[PDB]
Parts: sequence; structure tokens; C-alpha cells
Amino acid sequence: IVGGYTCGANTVPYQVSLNSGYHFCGGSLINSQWVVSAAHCYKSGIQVRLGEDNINVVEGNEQFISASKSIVHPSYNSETYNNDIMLIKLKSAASLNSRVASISLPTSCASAGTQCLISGWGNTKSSGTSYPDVLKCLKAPILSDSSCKSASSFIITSNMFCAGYLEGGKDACQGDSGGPVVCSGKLQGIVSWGEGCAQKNKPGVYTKVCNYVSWIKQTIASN
Ligand SMILES: O=C(C1CCN(c2ccncc2)CC1)N1CCN(S(=O)(=O)c2ccc3cc(Cl)ccc3c2)CC1
Ligand SMILES: [Ca+2]
Repeated sequence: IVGGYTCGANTVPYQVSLNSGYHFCGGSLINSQWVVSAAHCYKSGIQVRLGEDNINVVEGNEQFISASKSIVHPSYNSETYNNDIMLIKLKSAASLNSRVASISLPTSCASAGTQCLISGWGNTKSSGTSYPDVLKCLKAPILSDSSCKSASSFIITSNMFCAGYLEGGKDACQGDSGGPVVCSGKLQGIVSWGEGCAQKNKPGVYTKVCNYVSWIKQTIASN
């Protein structure tokens, strides 16, 4: 997160960290046994860390649970980033409380202008490199499809949406991938990709979760 602020310990109870010996991606707890993340974050031997704030210090509220099964969207295209979403089932159910809670799936897509909260442990500099140990937060508005497509050098599909600032300075970054974009108490997006970080005229591109609710529900119901 570039240009964001320290969220505050456990103020984002659904935020999870994907670990493979180190933090590499974010994710969202959608129920006691399932996590949603980005397909490009796929990797074998994933361990899900819940209730985290400082990812380098055990503070007492964490839950470390190995992934028993990962499911990349059937139509994920790594070349176009279309359908960049993945589901991860936990070997055992998480113990829900005030610091570990699930986020609701949306029943309708969010409209442009809506204010959303993006969070992650990603790089905090648009040029240099500096990874925080505590969770960073950022408030950002969903942009209109036209300005989104207009700003992007690549093709924006109907399964993506832009959020952020055209004036640069605030954006998600390397390490934030797979993380949540929550608006009005609903998970509306997944940190997917961008052309650099917080560059002027280059907003963040996110997976539009409202288009996958049916796939998500059917999948967890049958697995
Ligand atoms: O420009 C790129 C790729 C981004 C993905 N990509 C395409 C190509 C064709 N169609 C769609 C996407 C090819 C170029 N990168 C530079 C920025 N890095 S990053 O710093 O790790 C990064 C990762 C995720 C991000 C997510 C957001 Cl939401 C905003 C900035 C982000 C920046 C990722 C690769
Ligand atoms: Ca910790």
C-alpha cells in the first residue's frame, strides 16, 4: 500500500496473509473454512495466517492453518489476468472472534464513486522498496469503466474494475495482491494488477467479485 495509513491492530478482521516461508500475498476470510484470493497468487504449500498485524512478531491473536485444497478459477488466463480469483479451503475451521471474522460477499455490484477500503502488507514506495511489518490501509473510490479503460495500456475485461487516484500517490503494490477491497461491508474486489505502483494516470485494477458469487457459492458447497 502506497500512501496509505497504519490500519491499527486487528481493525480488519477478515484480512489474511498467505505464507510460504514468508508473506507473499493477501486474502480474505469468507467463512470459517474458506479464503478468497487472486489466482496469480497460486502456489503449493500455502499456509494461511489469520488475526495478523505485525507479520514478523507473534502478538497472541494469530491462527496459522495450512491449506488443504486450492481452486483456481476454471477460466483464469494468466496472460490477460481475466478471472483472477482463487479459493483456498483450510484444513481446519478457523476460530472466529473479534479479531478473526469473515467478510460478506456482495449481492449486487458497486457503482463508480463508492468509497472502499484496501489493505495489505505490500510495498509502500512507488519507486524504492520498503515493506511494512504491520497492516496498511487505504481509502479509495471505484472509478468509472471509461476512465478505467482510458487509463490502462492493457485490455480491461468485464471482470475487472479500477479504483484509486488518477493523480497518483495512493495505490496498492507488490505484496498486496489477493487482498480485499471492501465497500459498504461487502467484498467487492481482489487486488489483482497495475502498471507500476501509484503512478500518475495509472490506477489499480481489481477482480470484480460480484461476477463470481455464483461460482464461489457452488464451489464451497460442493467441496
Ligand atoms: O506492469 C506489470 C504487469 C501487470 C500485469 N500485466 C498485464 C498484461 C496484459 N493484461 C493485463 C495485465 C503485465 C504487466 N507489473 C509491474 C507492477 N508489478 S507490482 O509492483 O508487483 C504490482 C502488483 C499488483 C498491483 C495491484 C494493484 Cl491493484 C496496483 C498495483 C500493483 C502493482 C506487477 C507486474
Ligand atoms: Ca503476528
